[PDB]
This record gives sequence, C-alpha cells and structure tokens, in this order.
Amino acid sequence: GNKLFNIAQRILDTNSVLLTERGDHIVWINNSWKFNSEEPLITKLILSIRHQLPKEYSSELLCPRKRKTVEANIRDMLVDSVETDTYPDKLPFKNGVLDLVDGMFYSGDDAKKYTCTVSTGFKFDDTKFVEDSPEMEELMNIINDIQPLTDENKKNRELYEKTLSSCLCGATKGCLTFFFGETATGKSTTKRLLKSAIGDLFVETGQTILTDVLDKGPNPFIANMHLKRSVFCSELPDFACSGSKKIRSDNIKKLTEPCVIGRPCFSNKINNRNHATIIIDTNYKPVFDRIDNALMRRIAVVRFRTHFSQPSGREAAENNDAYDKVKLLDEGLDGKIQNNRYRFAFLYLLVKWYKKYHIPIMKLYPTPEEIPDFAFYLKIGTLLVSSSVKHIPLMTDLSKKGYILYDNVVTLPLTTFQQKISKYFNSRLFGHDIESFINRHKKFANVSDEYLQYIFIEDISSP
Amino acid sequence: GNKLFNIAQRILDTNSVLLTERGDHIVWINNSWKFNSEEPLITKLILSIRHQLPKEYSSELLCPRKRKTVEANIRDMLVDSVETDTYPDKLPFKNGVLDLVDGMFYSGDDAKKYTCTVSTGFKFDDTKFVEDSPEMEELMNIINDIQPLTDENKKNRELYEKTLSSCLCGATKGCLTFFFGETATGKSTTKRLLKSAIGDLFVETGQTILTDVLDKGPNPFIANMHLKRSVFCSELPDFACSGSKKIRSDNIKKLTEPCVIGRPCFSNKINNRNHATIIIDTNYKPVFDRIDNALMRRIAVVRFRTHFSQPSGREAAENNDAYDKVKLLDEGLDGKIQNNRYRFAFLYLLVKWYKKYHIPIMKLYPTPEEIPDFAFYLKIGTLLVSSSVKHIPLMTDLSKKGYILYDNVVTLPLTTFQQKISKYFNSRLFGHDIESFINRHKKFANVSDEYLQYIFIEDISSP
Repeated sequence: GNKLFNIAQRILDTNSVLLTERGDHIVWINNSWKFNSEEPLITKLILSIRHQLPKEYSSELLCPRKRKTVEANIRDMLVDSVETDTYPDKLPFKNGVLDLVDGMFYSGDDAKKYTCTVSTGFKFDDTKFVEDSPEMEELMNIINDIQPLTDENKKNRELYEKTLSSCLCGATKGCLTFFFGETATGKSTTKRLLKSAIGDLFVETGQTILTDVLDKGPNPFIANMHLKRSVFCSELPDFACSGSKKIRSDNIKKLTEPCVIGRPCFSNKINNRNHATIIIDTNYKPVFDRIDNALMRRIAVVRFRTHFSQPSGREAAENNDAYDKVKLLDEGLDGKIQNNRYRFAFLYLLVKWYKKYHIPIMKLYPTPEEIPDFAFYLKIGTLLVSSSVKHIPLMTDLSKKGYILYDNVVTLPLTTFQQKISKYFNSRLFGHDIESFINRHKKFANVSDEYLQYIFIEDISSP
Repeated sequence: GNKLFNIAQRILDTNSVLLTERGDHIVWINNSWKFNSEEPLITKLILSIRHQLPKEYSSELLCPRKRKTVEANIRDMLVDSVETDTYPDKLPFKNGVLDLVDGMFYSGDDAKKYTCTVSTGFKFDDTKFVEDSPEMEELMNIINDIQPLTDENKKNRELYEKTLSSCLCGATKGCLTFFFGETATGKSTTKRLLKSAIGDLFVETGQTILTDVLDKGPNPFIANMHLKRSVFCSELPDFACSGSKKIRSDNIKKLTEPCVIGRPCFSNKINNRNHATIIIDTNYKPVFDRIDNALMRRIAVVRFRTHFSQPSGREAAENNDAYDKVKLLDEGLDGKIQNNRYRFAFLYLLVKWYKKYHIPIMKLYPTPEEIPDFAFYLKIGTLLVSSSVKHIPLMTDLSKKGYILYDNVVTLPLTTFQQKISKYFNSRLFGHDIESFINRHKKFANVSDEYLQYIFIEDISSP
C-alpha cells in the first residue's frame, strides 16, 4: 500500500532533509548540508539514497515522476523548523567537524548532528595534528620571535593568544581588536598563518566597514561576512592627518550587535549571522570622530614591538625603542607560510589556546587604557559624578566651592567649572577635548547664562 | 458520493482551517495557528489530520493528487472571513491560552476558540502557579523594597501596579507611561521581571523611537512591534544637555494610534497591529521640543524613591539632587532572575493586579502634574480664557485692564501682556515658555503692532 509513501517515510527516517526557519530545505548529500533557492536537491538525494533502500524500493526511484511524488510526500511530512549552525564550539572542515573542547574529529554520520552549512574548504588530516614535530618547533620559534616571553610582555602575550584563539568560536563577539605596531613587525605573518589555519572562514576587508555607511543601498561588504569567523582589516591610512575619513562610532557599535543589518545583491534576506572576530591592523594611533562611554567598552589593543629587518638597515632599526627586539627576516618564510606548511601545527596551537581559555563562558574584555585618544575621557569619568540623593546637607559647604543651588539641583557655572578643571589637565594639550565636552554636556539655565550638572569628586571627598 | 468531498467536509467540520480577511488561510497544526502566504499548509494539515478520519478515508490521503483535490474542495468551501487575535483578555502561551477574567488555563481544543497567532514562547506550568510558596514571599519582599506601601507612596504604588498589569492586555493603549526613575533605583529589576514573565511578547528598544522619524521608509523598529504587548526603552541619555534631540511630538502622537503605517523590506504590507504598552526609562526629567494640549493628555509618570549604591560611591550617591532615599543592593538577584526563578510568581501577581483593575473597561489614565514642562501650560491653561460675548457688556471695565474691543474680540498689547503676566508667572523662571507662548499664539492688528486673541482668567475673575 503506497510504496512511494513508505519510501518517503524511510527517507525521512534517515534524517537527511530538514526544514529551516527561512522556508528552505537543507539536504545531506556528499557529506555536507547543502541547500539551493533556485533548484531543490531533494530529488538528487532520492536518487543518491536509492542504494540504502530494499530491492523492491530501489527500482521505483529510476523514474522522475515517482521521484517527484516522493518529494511531494517528503515536503508534506516536514512541519517543524530547525536552526542551522547552532554549535559555537565546533569547527567544520570539508570532511568532518572538529570539537574544540574535546579535540576529537568526527566524520560522516558523526558530523551530521551538527548542522554546519559552512566549512574551512579543506580536509582534515590526523597524521599532522600532532605535538612533537619539527614544524611545531619552527612555529614556536616564529611565535616567540613575534611575541617574546619576557615578563614585560606577559599581559600582551596573553591578550594576543586570547584574540587569536577566539577566531575559532562560531559566536558573536563583543569587542574589536587593534593590532598595534609598525611595519615589518609580524602582523602580516600572523595574518597569513591564521588564513592558512582557518581556510575559507577567514575574510579580508579594507576601510569600507570602518569609515563608510553600512546599510545604505546594496552592500556586498557587509553581506559577505555572513557566518565568517574572522575579519582582518589591513592597509589602513593614518587618520591623524587631515584628508582621511574618521572611524565611525555607529559602525563600531553595529559591528558588535548580534544582529547585522544588511542585504546582498538580488536577495530578499536582510538578516545575517555575525560570528566574526574583527581585527584591525594599523601602523598609527586610531582616532574617532565621536567618543562616548559605550564605544570604550568595545575596543581592545594588542601591541607589537619586535621587528625583523635586513642587515643593511640594521643600525637604523636598532636606532629606536618601538622596535624593542631586533631579529633577521627570512626570505623563504613567506613561501613556507603560503605552502600550508604550518597549517595543522597552528591549528593545534589555536586549539590548545582555546582549551586554555575554554572556561564555561568565553568573552572578550575591552582594554581602553591603551588608547591615547581615551586618556582625557577616562580620567574625567573618575572625577565627576551625576545627580544623586540629597546635596541638601552639604549646600552649606558646597556653596563655598562655587556650586550654586537651583530648584534643589546643584549646577556649576562655566567659568567656575573651567577654573576647577584646569587644575587637572593642560589647557593646550586637551583644549579640543575640553571644549567638545563642555559644548556637549552644557545645560542652559536661560538663553544667556549656562551651567553644568556635574560635581567634582575631590570636592565631594573633602569635608 | 464523492469520497474526497466527504473528506473535505469532515476536515471543515473540525474547524481547523479558517480564511482571514486579508485573503490568507490559517491552519491549526502542532497546537498553534500558523500560516504562510507563499505556501499554503492545507496539504500538511490534511496529511496530519488523516488519523482522526475513519479507516476507509485515511488510505486516500497518502497520495499528493488526492490531497490537492481535497485542498481545492476546502478552498471552495471557505467563503466567510474571520478576524485574528481579537481577545484582549487572553494571554497566549506555547501550549495553551490562560484567561485573565477568572484564571483558568486552556489547552488544545479549549484554546482553539481564540485565534491567537502569537505566544509567549514558553510552556505553562500549573505547579509553579501557586499563591503560597517561598518564591512568592521573596518576590513580594522585592516588590515592597522597590515600591514601599507607606502613606507617602499610595498613589505612586497604585499607578506602578496598574502600569505593570496593563502589559498583559492585548489592546491599544492610550498613554505612554514615563518610568521616571534614576540609575540603580530598581527599574532594571522591574524590566527583567517583566521580560521573564511575558516572554516573547516583550521587546526592548532605544533612542531611535523617541527622537527619530518613525514612518520614514522601511523601518524594522516599527514593523517589529506587530502584536507585541510591551515595549521598553532604556539607557536613554539626558535630553537637557545640548546635542541631544528632543522627543518628537509626531512620534508620540503616532505610537498611540491603533494603526501604525510602516512596511518591512521586500514586504507589500504597510499596516500592523499595535498592542504594546510603551514605558520610557530615563534617569533625568524629559525635555520636549514642542509641547501643547495634545501631548499633555498622553503622558503618565511613575516615580522611584528607593535607590541602591556601592559604599565607595554612596557619598557621591548622596551628594546631589536626583534621588530621595537610599537602600541596599543584592548581587545574586540578577542571576536568580535570569534563571527564571520568579517567573510564575510574578505572573500570578500580575494576574492578581489585573483582576484588581478588571473593571469592564480597561483604560490607562494620564497624569500631567509630574512633568515640569507642562507645569507652565497647566498654570497657563487654568489662567486664560479668551474674550466673551458676555465680555461685550463688560468690555468697559475690561478696557481699564489694557484691553481693546475689536469685532467682538478683545486684544492685549505685547508689553502689556508681559507686564500682566509678570503678576502670576515669574519672568525669569518661565521666560522661555512665556516668549514661546507669545510667538506661538499671536495674531496681527496693523503694520507696526501685534494682537492677541487670548485673555487672562485673573483679569475676569476679579470684578
């Protein structure tokens, strides 16, 4: 009774077709979850799977009409929806899924349970995923050359390792990392090593996402980051000199939210998943058009201070302090990195670092103290407070310091505020910052007189 | 007699397919009313319901052609339209609909009567819906700490309870309540309570709603609140300081309307249903760009006077103007609330509050005396009525007050207006409001002078 319905039931029992929330069907052919909007693969799956069925069921799948009927039955049978790429601690390869927490590699039906629709693009070989090897020693030597293990570099080394290891997690990250350092320091070598390690999950982008609008009209720059696990920004022009667009605070805020707004060309989908670890490479200090408290919590800085240079310019390179350690470059090193020589050794190192930081919740912590542009705004935030409970049993003593009373609200005249704030910062050095803060946070008692609703902590602490 | 027509008649007798006024079909599969504009689920429903039918009818539903014939019959049979989500007194869950008038929980066919297309997203447990429990005691203690039941907080507590209970009713609300509460006073705790209690019907927004155009073009922020029952906006910056846009009058007017005009990307729809309660959370008093009688009627204010702070900042948390009382904070409370510990206790409390305010007509009430912006207009509104037909046989004594009759409309000079308004209103305290009134409600008399179609109540109350 209904051979075709029984065939559809068996194919559904094999769990090879799933219905997604967007209305598509994902099929498991050739050991990978595939889908297509313009050409479903359900009949391809039926023809391919005809070999696992009994004899009397296999000869009914050689007709396109019967395969169409089976596909209709399968479409009617699938009611509930599932979500794809819901495991943040799994790295999908071309022939399986690697577990970062456990270190065990799966293949075929074992990798089937993790609905991974993306992959690194290359196979995984266990014979090279080993600890003892000359490749491991060479990689360790290179890594120690780029980042020394001195006691003055411990925190920087830890942050570097954490940032590099977070590129394997398939979840939204809450920070952006700046790779601070001059040219010929090792940042490009790290970029090439990471690209060789993680294959197709790595993408590179210029200045478009930093200094330009994100949504606008069409934007392949923000639509090509869907399900990527790392984004590297390189060749960034100095924003200190006039003529270059500044870093947009709105862009930084949007590149951190779990939902990214943007659509590709000729696509009706506007929502894409953001899994990338954004790293910005710059040879100069970064400056932003706007600075506020929210933008301070989404920036981290990693500093590079060891360079490799030719013997001809060895003295000049040894003639400063930003190149804290001097070494000799290797001409064939670029070819070795390109030839995928250290790919699996770097994969092992990244997995080991991830395990070293595999605490139940993996998060990226901002480091705002390393940005010179944040120096003024960080210090003033520890000097002023907002409105609070009852200044009434201090207005006797707060009045003598220049604070006035207004409808039971303490304000401060601009002249008195300037006089009290000039004792902590140089007028010339922070003039623009002081002016911007004053004109941003000023309150108008009337059209002419103006006041500020801020109280210095030093006055508060002093009885 | 046409077995397939009999099958379609039975499936229609089960009341599982309904035709909506918009032209779509909603089917009852997996205990929920789903629909798909681009792909009807009628054949899925036929295949699923094939089990309830007699034995000789179930075998015919295993063929896609016969299912399509039954679907054609069913489509021809459905003539009348129905309206979806028209019960404001019902809270839909994932596995049933819980009434609020008396308080039973329906399930399956019992909840089938109310066509609710949305749900809180979590299953309902009757075991935890108990009045007597340690969780209820802890929640009551937290609520009492948040809003004390003292003699100075009766009306405030009543309005707070009314606002929290009004987040369950699925109808359009007429007021935009202002949660006038300062930082670390407890508004965050109430927000997490409400979110955990009402699940997916709760959404959170930011500054874009209040201080930006809502219609514009494709606005996901507006299209998101379709059939939502609560909207919470937090982290709102101080609008008193310059550089921050004021609250738009048109936005406030538009949010209250039952029909909100707005479209999503790649969607032909332009109309949605507004059911949400909008609560504004600011640490500072609000500032409106343009105020008048209309906005004064759509604002309610809730005050919080129990603030918590750390000991280091406690002195700084007591040396300004904005709070009234200090208390102590709890650290594990946030983890407890994230663990959905008090979800059902808060649900029971909200149901009890709704019952207390369950008069046959549910309507929110505005309180304009708590906003200093409308204080001047309220005093102005209660101190002015224009000229009178009865003023015609009293304009002789009204002429002594600096008023001149003109086509039965009496006038006041600008300088005389300022002189007479200085009697009741302080010139400096409300100078901006007075001059805005002068330039907003003025008319013209001749080339050089200006005219006013308004007269003070005080000039008429005094004989």
